[PDB]
Amino acid sequence: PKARDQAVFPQNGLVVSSVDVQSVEPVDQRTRDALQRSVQLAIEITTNSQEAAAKHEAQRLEQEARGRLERQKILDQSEAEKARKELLELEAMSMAV
Amino acid sequence: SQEAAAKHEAQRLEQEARGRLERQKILDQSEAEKARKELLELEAMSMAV
Amino acid sequence: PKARDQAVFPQNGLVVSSVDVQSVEPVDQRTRDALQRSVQLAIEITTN
Repeated sequence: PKARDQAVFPQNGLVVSSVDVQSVEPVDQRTRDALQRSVQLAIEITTNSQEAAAKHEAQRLEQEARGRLERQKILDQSEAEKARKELLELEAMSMAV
Repeated sequence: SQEAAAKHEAQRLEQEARGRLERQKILDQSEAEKARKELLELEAMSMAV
Repeated sequence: PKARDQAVFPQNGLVVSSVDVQSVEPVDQRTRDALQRSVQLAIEITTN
């Protein structure tokens, strides 16, 4: 015998019931306002997604972790310079020959 | 969560613990430099030959 | 027996129901305004 906000159901050997409470003038409007605002943020992130960023920034954050190392990437260069150095002395070694 | 962050920040906190070591990551580099040094003296050793 | 914002459907052995709430003077206009604004940003990114 459900009746508006009165959900009852006395089963053959079990009793089911449920009743809830909602809305209050000041908070009702504030609740609705909240709901409509979340849509805004959604559109906002959607716009940024339409532009580009996304994967690019993902890679940024990932690499910044490596950045905290001590500019990780510069290390990659130091060894590269080493390789360049190898060639320099080689140009001299071949010139020595 | 929709933007990104998440895993990225998780890794941050985890690594910061290692950071408190004394910039853990720099140590990883010092040894790497050692390896680079090994090559330098090798370029000199091979040049010595 | 649907009746405006009163969707009910007592199946042979199941009860279906649904009712919703929408619009409030200040926020209704603000909602509509939001909807029309998203189109602007769309045109903006389109121009670029």
